Amino acid sequence: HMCDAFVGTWKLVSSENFDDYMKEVGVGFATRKVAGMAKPNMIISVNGDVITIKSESTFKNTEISFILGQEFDEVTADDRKVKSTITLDGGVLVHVQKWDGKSTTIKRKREDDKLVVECVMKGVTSTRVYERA
Ligand SMILES: CC(C)n1c(S)nnc1COc1ccccc1Cl
Repeated sequence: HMCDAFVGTWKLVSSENFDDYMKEVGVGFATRKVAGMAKPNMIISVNGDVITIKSESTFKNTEISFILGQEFDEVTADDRKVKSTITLDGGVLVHVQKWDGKSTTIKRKREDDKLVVECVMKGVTSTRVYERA
């Protein structure tokens, strides 16, 4: 019942500073422009210890499945090959991605009826708000 309040189908309803986040991550111009248009569906489910997070959009479709605390390989939507570890910290899903000596952290939390995604790369934060689909 760990992540019960995350489970469901969510749709992006607002984004702030995502272009600057993508720049900081190293995403090139054309991907930033096309990716920035996308309004993804995020679909979160849990089966036993395994959490699955799917992102479906006109840009790319991605899927990760993982066990909390256990590192895995992830190919991001912008085609980075990263090593990811996701933990729960005080009710927040904390997702760290490591690649090429770099690191970014994505936090997912429930706030009111929203699922709020905070993406941080060094000094730059983007906030992406999702509501139930
Ligand atoms: C998990 C989080 C960062 N996210 C949310 S929220 N919506 N899409 C993404 C994946 O990241 C993307 C997507 C496209 C291009 C570049 C990146 Cl870095």
